[PDB]
Amino acid sequence: HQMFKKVLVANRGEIACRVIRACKELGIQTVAIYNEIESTARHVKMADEAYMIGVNPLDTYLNAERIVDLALEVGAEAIHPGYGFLAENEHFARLCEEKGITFIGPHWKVIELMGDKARSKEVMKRAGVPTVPGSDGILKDVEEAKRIAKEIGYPVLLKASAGGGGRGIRICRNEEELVRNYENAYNEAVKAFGRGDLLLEKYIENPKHIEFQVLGDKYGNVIHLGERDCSIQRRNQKLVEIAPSLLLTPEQREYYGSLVVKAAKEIGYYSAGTMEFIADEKGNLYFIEMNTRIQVEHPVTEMITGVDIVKWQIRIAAGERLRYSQEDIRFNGYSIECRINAEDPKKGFAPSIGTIERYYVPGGFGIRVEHASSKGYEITPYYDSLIAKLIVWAPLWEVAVDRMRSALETYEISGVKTTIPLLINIMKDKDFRDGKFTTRYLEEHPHVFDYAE
Amino acid sequence: HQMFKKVLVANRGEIACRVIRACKELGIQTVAIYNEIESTARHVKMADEAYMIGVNPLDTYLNAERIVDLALEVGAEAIHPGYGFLAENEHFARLCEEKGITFIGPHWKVIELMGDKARSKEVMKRAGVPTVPGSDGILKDVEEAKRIAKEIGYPVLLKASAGGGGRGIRICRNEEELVRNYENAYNEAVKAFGRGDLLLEKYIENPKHIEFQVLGDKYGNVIHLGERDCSIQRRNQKLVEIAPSLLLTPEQREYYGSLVVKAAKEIGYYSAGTMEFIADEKGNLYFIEMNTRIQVEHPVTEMITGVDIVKWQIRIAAGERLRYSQEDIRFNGYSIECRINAEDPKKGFAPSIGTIERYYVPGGFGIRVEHASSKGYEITPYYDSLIAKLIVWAPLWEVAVDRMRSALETYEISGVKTTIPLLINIMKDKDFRDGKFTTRYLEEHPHVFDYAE
Ligand SMILES: Nc1ncnc2c1ncn2[C@@H]1O[C@H](COP(=O)(O)OP(=O)(O)O)[C@@H](O)[C@H]1O
Ligand SMILES: Nc1ncnc2c1ncn2[C@@H]1O[C@H](COP(=O)(O)OP(=O)(O)O)[C@@H](O)[C@H]1O
Ligand SMILES: Nc1ncnc2c1ncn2[C@@H]1O[C@H](COP(=O)(O)OP(=O)(O)O)[C@@H](O)[C@H]1O
Ligand SMILES: Nc1ncnc2c1ncn2[C@@H]1O[C@H](COP(=O)(O)OP(=O)(O)O)[C@@H](O)[C@H]1O
Ligand SMILES: [Mg+2]
Ligand SMILES: [Mg+2]
Repeated sequence: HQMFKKVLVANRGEIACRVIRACKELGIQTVAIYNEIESTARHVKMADEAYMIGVNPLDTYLNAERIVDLALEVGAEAIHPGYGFLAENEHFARLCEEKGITFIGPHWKVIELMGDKARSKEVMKRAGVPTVPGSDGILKDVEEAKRIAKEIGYPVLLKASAGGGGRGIRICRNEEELVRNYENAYNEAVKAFGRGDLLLEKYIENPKHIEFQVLGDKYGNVIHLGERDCSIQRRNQKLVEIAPSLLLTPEQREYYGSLVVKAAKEIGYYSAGTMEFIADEKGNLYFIEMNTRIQVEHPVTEMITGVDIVKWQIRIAAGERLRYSQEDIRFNGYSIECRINAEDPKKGFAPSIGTIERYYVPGGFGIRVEHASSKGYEITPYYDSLIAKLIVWAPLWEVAVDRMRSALETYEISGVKTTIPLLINIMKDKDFRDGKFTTRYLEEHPHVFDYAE
Repeated sequence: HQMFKKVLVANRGEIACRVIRACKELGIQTVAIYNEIESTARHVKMADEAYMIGVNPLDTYLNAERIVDLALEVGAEAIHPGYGFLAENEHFARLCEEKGITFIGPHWKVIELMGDKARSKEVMKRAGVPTVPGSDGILKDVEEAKRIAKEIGYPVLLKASAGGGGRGIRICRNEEELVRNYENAYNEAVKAFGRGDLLLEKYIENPKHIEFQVLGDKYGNVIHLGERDCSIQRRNQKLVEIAPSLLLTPEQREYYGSLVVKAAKEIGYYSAGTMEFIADEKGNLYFIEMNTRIQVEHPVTEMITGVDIVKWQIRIAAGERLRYSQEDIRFNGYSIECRINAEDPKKGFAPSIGTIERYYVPGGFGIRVEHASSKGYEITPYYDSLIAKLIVWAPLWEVAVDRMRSALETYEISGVKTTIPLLINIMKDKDFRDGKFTTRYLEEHPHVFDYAE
């Protein structure tokens, strides 16, 4: 029914701007938060009011009690967490509810439930979703790992159960690599995610990363919005994403999409979320993780379905019914998203600290840009290296590639190194154009790293 | 029918970038031209090669012999003229033909035929198109004007028959005004178009400006892409354009659209062109002029139909067949374009000459930006004041207005005065939101000029 009067965006950069835009289109006043080093940030200038908080640049966005209190002081009725920072923090979501503030996301018990990677696999198994073979929970000790490895069969995978962003993932091809990499990844988790909890699963060979988008309202209406292929990756982090995948047929799209919809109804999911799968070389999908939040790559799904995911998050959070049924969801054409990161591909994607000098954003038919940058934007060590997301749409796959290549060739950024020259070479690459890429794509195509300056 | 290997773009600014992008997506090499004062122009950076020519800033783009000669010297097979400059210059289009260069546009004989408004009305009249009552042809002298005025009935409008861009037009509400305005519109047209000849037509009070987009191939297959409402104007030049119009029902859309197709086929039109109509209070359309070229506002039509008009221009000029029938052309949703000009609306829209300092381009779902600017872009007195075209799309009219208001509120440009604050107020105005605008809109809503600076 009634829309929020005021929403506080507990995030920064391009996802803050994305949420602020959806709010402005809905007529909601907005509140930004920022650290002193970002007094000139774009999200600060776009919001109707903005507040400088935190004792360091991360504490600005990670201090739940302070952010909830600021919400109350200024009269914000809801909080959008974006992605990262506190978006999948169940204590933050629960604190909002206790205080009368609507968290724009799923219910906090669902966040808690799906926040442990092992537990969410067990939940999805019981709901009928095929999952990657592995441990059924945390690993007690490395003896337990030595056993189960033998059970699943090498090569296996060690994964931080409280992990994210690609951190805490080490492959193990024998029990000698296992024990070493066990200490290697364990210490790495106590210090990185707060919990040393490691799980184990089968390493699937030459895999593709396939993920389904769900969207549900507070009245049990859940739909899926098709899938994305996010296989091109560095440090187990996505670089290029496409929708729909090229792998799946329309009939498999609807089948797997019905399974995730069924499972999301079972756990009582509403708002936006995504179920991530690994596709084996035979093309069978196994569930690995759920993100109970918007994802970076949500725009490619919006471009082929016509559905504004972030704006539906906010409407849903205010109690609006989801005005679609599944039969209404069509998958028109193809969309590609490239992450423009401030890092240097030829030096192992080392971050590129500095200041943007020249900056020209392309535009045109079928081009969308998600960004928060201008000349003078400083790349700092504190935050994700993402500068912009370039997104294109076309009716045919090959036109979408050509459109993306031509958009990247016109995207001028100087003062820091970026991924743009690498991405241009990927668009020119025969295999990519033919649809042949796994998660090992960069490893198997070293010539995409050959470019000038 | 092979595609061109190389195209020369005989233009600048946003339209040269728009054409260059279409060429890159098609795999065509591009050639830019520029004046020494614009050596940092974006169209020069985007092209594969660029040539500094001309003895002053306009001669760069208006010297037909030098441009055609350059195209021959570098092996360009085709020239795209954009809009303005030589795009409706029959001599340029015919010089291209004599030299074996393909002009991307309609045949030079149709350009010459429709280059005089009086003759164009007579041609449309004989083809079945309703026209504005007035003189049958050009006026021989003022003394003839007085006679035909009394016949048609005041109020009447004098117009330069060799006219474009809004110059040479005068409302006359009595014989005293007619005699004054004749000499003034005559002298203005001589200085402005080389030819002082005037026509007279009935002044339609409170009109809307409704225009139909046509697209034809060289094999006689002509379609229409519906209409646009371009009523919001200053100095008789468009500022805000929407598609479709809100005025016409789907049945009038196809009726008036069938008439323009029929007339286009009769004169053997191909490539892109536009037929402009005035609509009276009772909802009836009268033809006033044809533009035998792409127009500034073509993107709103691309957003509701999905047809890439510039890319089709280029394919048509190469001899491809048009891959559409009239039945394929759907009109999905609503699109609005706002011209972001470097001018001060509070001072009569006088051009604002200076250098862009702060510059941030908005992006998002349903937003397209056509622009050639960056920090340091210099607005010179020699060229049009257009900085950027902001285009939005939505399924419903009200969401399109909200989306445009929100995009405009986040478009940061400092260093020069622009139309952005005025445009924001139009989007907030109740009359505009309800569809109630005529070409008198800006004179009748002084409140849209109220804003802080
Ligand atoms: N079982 C697996 N087999 C092969 N590759 C995997 C497997 N599990 C994860 N990966 C790779 O690790 C990348 C990210 O793993 P994820 O489990 O999604 O960890 P994060 O929580 O850091 O996203 C995946 O995109 C995929 O490329
Ligand atoms: N569980 C998490 N806790 C904290 N930050 C996270 C978590 N998961 C992801 N992030 C951060 O969220 C941001 C984006 O996630 P990324 O993996 O880059 O794209 P996706 O939206 O596809 O997961 C990155 O900065 C990543 O490190
Ligand atoms: N007969 C008319 N009655 C009322 N307004 C007119 C009439 N003819 C032209 N106009 C107005 O003047 C504008 C300029 O008309 P046009 O003939 O299209 O001149 P230009 O060639 O400079 O476009 C039109 O958009 C419309 O606003
Ligand atoms: N017949 C013409 N001859 C020369 N320049 C023209 C002519 N018609 C329009 N122009 C110029 O072309 C450019 C854009 O045309 P405008 O009238 O601004 O939008 P549209 O494409 O709707 O005409 C402006 O600089 C205008 O002055
Ligand atoms: Mg993941
Ligand atoms: Mg006109």
